Amino acid sequence: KETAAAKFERQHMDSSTSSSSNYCNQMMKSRNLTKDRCKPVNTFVHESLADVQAVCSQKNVACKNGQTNCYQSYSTMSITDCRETGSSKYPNCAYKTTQANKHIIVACEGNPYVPVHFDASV
Repeated sequence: KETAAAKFERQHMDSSTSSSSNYCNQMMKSRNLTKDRCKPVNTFVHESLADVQAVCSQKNVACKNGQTNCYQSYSTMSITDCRETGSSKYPNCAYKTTQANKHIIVACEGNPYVPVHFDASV
């Protein structure tokens, strides 16, 4: 069985990189996000696990749903936004790769306190 922390890593972590217009389509599948349906939008953080995990001890901010356990990062991080195009229909999911440098906001919980949800990027 997969955990909240392990799922976040699976869905939003890609430290191996730091790309091409192929990225999203290739990543969204190899991460099993297009399994039972094409996920409308996702985000991959090209930073180290430690860097992302340290956000849980950074700027405490309100989550988009009202909860109080969200944290925003002091520094901007290298990320990638994947948006589902118009020429996209399951099982053939098409995503628009878009790189950027923005602060990230995540939901943290547990013992140890680690990110279990990616809330937004500002």
